[PDB]
Formats: sequence, C-alpha cells, structure tokens
Amino acid sequence: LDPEERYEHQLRQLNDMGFFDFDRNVAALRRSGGSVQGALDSLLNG
Repeated sequence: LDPEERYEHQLRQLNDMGFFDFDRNVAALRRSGGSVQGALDSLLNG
C-alpha cells in the first residue's frame, strides 16, 4: 500500500491538528511505527 492508504487515519488526525506537510507527516509516522502520539512528538521537536 502507498502511505496514503497505510496511514489514512493517522494522516487525518495530524491534519486535524494543523500538521499539513505530507512528506513530514509520513516521515514522522514511519519513525513512530504508525503511532500518532510519536509522530506528533517528532513534528513538534526539531
């Protein structure tokens, strides 16, 4: 699956929280294993 499938529900949550950059969102989700909480931490830190 492409990440847009794979991470559909977590991309929505991230976008709903003001995180719109797709590449950054996907990168953060891959490092977190698909965890939104972890992705959010990455997106806020650095």
